Order: sequence, then C-alpha cells, then structure tokens
Amino acid sequence: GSHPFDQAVVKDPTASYVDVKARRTFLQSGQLDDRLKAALPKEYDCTTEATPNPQQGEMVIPRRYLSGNHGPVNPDYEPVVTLYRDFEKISATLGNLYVATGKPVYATCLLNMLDKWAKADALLNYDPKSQSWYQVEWSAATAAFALSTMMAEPNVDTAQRERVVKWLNRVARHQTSFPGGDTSCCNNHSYWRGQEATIIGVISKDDELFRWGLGRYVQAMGLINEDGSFVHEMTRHEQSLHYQNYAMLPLTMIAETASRQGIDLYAYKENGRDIHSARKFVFAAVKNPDLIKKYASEPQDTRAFKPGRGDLNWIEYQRARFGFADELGFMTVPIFDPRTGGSATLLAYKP
Repeated sequence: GSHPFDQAVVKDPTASYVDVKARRTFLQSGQLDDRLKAALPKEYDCTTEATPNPQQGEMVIPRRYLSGNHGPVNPDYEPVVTLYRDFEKISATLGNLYVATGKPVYATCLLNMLDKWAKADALLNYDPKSQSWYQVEWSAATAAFALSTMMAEPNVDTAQRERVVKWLNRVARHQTSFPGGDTSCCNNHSYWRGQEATIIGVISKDDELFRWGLGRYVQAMGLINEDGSFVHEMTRHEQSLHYQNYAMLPLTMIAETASRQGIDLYAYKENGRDIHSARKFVFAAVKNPDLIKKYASEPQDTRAFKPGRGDLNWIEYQRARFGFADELGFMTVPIFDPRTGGSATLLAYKP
C-alpha cells in the first residue's frame, strides 16, 4: 500500500475491539450507575426466533424515488433496506448480549443467522457502481464486530464459525478491491471500508487486508485541514457538520481495533494534525456553527447532535481512553450503533 503501517501484523485474531473478559467482569461484579444500568441489553430466547433471510441472486438496493433525487417514492425501497437494518440490529444485539452475559446461546444464535447468509453467498454479487457497494461495507463490518467477541468461545460449532469467517473474508476482499471515484476513494466511505477491512482482517488473520484497513486511517490524517475539518466532508453544504462527525465513527473503530493488536494508531500525525484535531473541530463547530461558514453558507443540519443518537457512539470509545470532558453534555442517555460495535455505553463507558 505504502504507508507507515504497511508491514503491520495481526497478532491475535481473538482480541476483538474491546477486552471481552474484563468488560464482562465489570458488568457482572461492579457498581453500575444509572447510565450503565439503562444500557444493559435485555435477554430473550433467540433459539426459537427466526432472523432476516438473504436476498437470493444479485443484491439490488432499489432507488428511493421513482425518478431523480426527490419527489414520488418507490414502494420497493423500504422493504429492502429494512432487511439490512434488521440484520445489523440483530447482529449487534447478539454480540452485545454475549459480552454482557457470557452465555454461549447468544453466540450459537449469531452463528446460525450468519451461516444462512454465508451458504447463500450474500454480500458478494452486485454492481460496484450501485448503492449495494455501500450497503456491503456497513453490513459486513456490523456482523464482523459482533463475531469478533466470540472468536475464543469453545461451546460453539467451530466448523460453522470457520465457514462464516471464510465468507466475511471473501466479502471484504471483494468490496475493497473497487477504488471508488473522485470522492468515494477518499471521503468517509473510504474510512468505512477501512473499518470493515481492519476488523475482518483481524478475525480471519489476513495481514494484507488488515494493513489495507490501517492505511485508510493514514489517508484520513492527511485530509485534515488546519482547523481539524476533513477536506471531503466540508464539500457537503448543509450536511457538512453531519459528515465531519460521521467520518469520526469508522476512524475511531479502526484505532480501537488496532490498539488491541498492540498498535498505537491514535498517535499518528500528519503536519501537526491528528484525530484529536478532528474531535476538537466537531466540539467547537457544534458550540459555534459560524465556523462552518468558511466552507458552506447553508444552515447546518444538526439532527445527529442530540443525546441518544447512534452517530455519537465514537465519543464513548474515545472518552474512556483519553478522559477528556463531555463539553457538549451529550453523554447522558445510552448510545447504540450497530455499525460501530453496538452499545459503546455498555462496552466502554466507565463511571
């Protein structure tokens, strides 16, 4: 690839993106505050409940509108995207239930669901120039984050776990082989392909794919402006601040996964700018949206910036590691985001 981490190696495929043993132990033993109590997942009998089935043949995501970018809607769009949103929500819930309870039943349920998708060659046949390319990066990373926590679990069908690990490896190798255009090569989509490649690289012990994933973090560091804003996200008019925050979500997971492999990616800098510069620009721009005026004249959509939004999951992982203050008062109710490992309140917040 040719970046500082292009000789990196996967040391341990069972390391995950969190310390499973240790976090489980605190959740069971410790004195949890109201926030953690509220983030504890509700148990249910997943063994008698069926899950989403894979689309057979080609993967096609229907356009949202009958014509163009707006107006009359296509009725075929909502049932297809709901299939993927449910696959992602169930994947993350089961991974989080295995971490909090340690019961092998939630792992058997996740494996039963993912084996159906593997046997059906899901997330592999589609048009790269279509929205299915983007849906694959999200769904494959969501299922891999959840599986990564049970890679050391003995009371599970190990030939089934291998079948599923082989399939996600194929899926990530195929989705990342396409370079993207002038924008998707380099903007937050490159970083979402980065977290996909990094966590699947870890569980399948594929050093080449892990390396390719870390290289997307390095790419990102060189696309930060003097003020901590990402070059490609500041070209999104009224959605510029939303995308500055959105890009933080995959970059935080590549760094959290790399750290459990003994690599300090957070320390990486480029021209006096690192991921901390970006975090500081998000916090300053939410308190003073006038900062975005140097890039876009439109009123900013701030729907992501309110307590409980999944878009804020990265702050749970970064605040637990560095201890900075919650300047905006966001970390009050629990946060759950399937695409960045589920509930970061449950997995990284410490009173």
